[PDB]
Amino acid sequence: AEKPKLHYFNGRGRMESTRWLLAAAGVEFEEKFIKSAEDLDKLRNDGYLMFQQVPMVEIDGMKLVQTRAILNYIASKYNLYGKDIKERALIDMYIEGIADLGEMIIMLPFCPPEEKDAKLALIKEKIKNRYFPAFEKVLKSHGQDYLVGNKLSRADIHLVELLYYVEELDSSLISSFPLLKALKTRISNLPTVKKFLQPGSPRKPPPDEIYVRTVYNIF
Amino acid sequence: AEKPKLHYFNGRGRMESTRWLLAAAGVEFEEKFIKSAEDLDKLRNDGYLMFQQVPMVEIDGMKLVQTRAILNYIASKYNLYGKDIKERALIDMYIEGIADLGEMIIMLPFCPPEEKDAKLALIKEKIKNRYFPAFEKVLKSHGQDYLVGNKLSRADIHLVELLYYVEELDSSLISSFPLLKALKTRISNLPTVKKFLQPGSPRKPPPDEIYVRTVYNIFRP
Ligand SMILES: CCCCC[C@@H](O)[C@H](CCO)SC[C@H](NC(=O)CC[C@H](N)C(=O)O)C(=O)NCC(=O)O
Ligand SMILES: CCCCC[C@@H](O)[C@H](CCO)SC[C@H](NC(=O)CC[C@H](N)C(=O)O)C(=O)NCC(=O)O
Repeated sequence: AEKPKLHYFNGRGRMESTRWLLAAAGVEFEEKFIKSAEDLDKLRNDGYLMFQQVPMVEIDGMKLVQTRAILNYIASKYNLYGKDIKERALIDMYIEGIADLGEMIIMLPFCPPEEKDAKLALIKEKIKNRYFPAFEKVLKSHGQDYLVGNKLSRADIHLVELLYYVEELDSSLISSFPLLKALKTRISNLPTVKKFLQPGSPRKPPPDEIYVRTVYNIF
Repeated sequence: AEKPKLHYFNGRGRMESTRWLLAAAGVEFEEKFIKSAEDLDKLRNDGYLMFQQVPMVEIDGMKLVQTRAILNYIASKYNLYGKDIKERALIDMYIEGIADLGEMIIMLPFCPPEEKDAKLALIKEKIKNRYFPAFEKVLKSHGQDYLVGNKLSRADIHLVELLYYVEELDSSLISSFPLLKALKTRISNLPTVKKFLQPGSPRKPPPDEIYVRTVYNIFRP
């Protein structure tokens, strides 16, 4: 077949987790960047977008929208979705906690300027008091190098992706969390991810002033 | 061994689609309702809520939190998740569209009133202009009884659950969507679903104000 093709803005938002997972699985993909309202509306009007939204990924002859469906397909295709129904329960429960947190980080650059610090202090507090404790607790309990099933899954992938973003927000958050740190290093050391973490990869930077109003100059 | 046990408020919210899906799967379940902040703190303190949130469903020895984790497990356990990876992808695409709308419906009672008008307009707009046309098209695309793979999946149950909510909201929205009506009727007349739709089932009423103040009082005493 073809390379998976990613339709999105040139930036992180809702496509980034997929860029990570495909690169983490060692899958070359191509990107067709949505640069204007007109790129979006051509996709909408050509019938590529079931709910009129992106992300969309053309992969194995399907036009897949919705981040979770995109990810679930990719996870399952490349065996990063565990080996049984109980591992997937654990994995889903984990990655849904991550996606809740991660959702707040995606929306942060869109709330009104005057609300930004409030939300950031809220996020930070949720990191320190809810999400990091929960994930440390998981690694602490079983002692293993991976979150689930003692081998690599999408949950380690999505978790570390998020540890990077949290490092960007404030780097003292992971400090009381030894095992989160350790996980970040080990997974960052995997050939596929190491590669994706180097300069020139399809990995995207934080949202900046350009990307933010670009995104508005559509909605 | 035992029946699944649902730990939620006494009402729809984030637990309702699990009630439909287990019902649709023909699975009897018990419900333990959270009435007070104390009930919530007992669950948290027992270490039973991984993110300190509910829904929580005790099922097959596990304590599952996160709606989608719960639903995927049930879905997969009772063969309501399609037969292969590509079917799963259509099911997920379809139900995440439903989830997006459902999220707006779930939050709508905890708006300030100044926001409630617009929010309610937005919900109708999207039902009319995005979601119903999207699923109608799918049904037209293949002419079959079911959304995916021509057998009952979780996608028909979540979508029909939605059609019941849109009817309560405004019964004229579905009028221009004959294929959506047809599905609603056929799914409602499957034994497990028929049973759940009858009066006196665990199916829950629309949120009212006793529900809204119950939830406020539990999280903000
Ligand atoms: C608040 C200002 C704009 C914010 C837009 C953000 O949602 C994101 C921008 C950052 O990348 S992404 C663009 C959006 N997509 C979705 O919301 C998909 C959600 C689905 N649940 C998913 O996970 O796939 C979009 O295409 N919107 C057209 C529209 O709604 O008509
Ligand atoms: C003050 C107003 C409260 C509104 C709460 C609403 O979100 C919902 C009400 C619908 O009945 S439900 C209670 C909420 N649960 C989740 O948000 C789970 C989300 C997860 N992504 C899921 O899908 O499972 C909750 O437990 N909140 C405590 C907290 O997070 O600390």
